[PDB]
Amino acid sequence: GSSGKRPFVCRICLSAFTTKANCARHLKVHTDTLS
Ligand SMILES: [Zn+2]
Repeated sequence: GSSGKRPFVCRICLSAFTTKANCARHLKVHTDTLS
């Protein structure tokens, strides 16, 4: 596979995302602005 699976929980918080790509864009919140 590659992605598209549930154990993609955020490294900083604990938000789980379907794809790594979602987690990547999410990451910015933990310094830029929380959203
Ligand atoms: Zn997070």
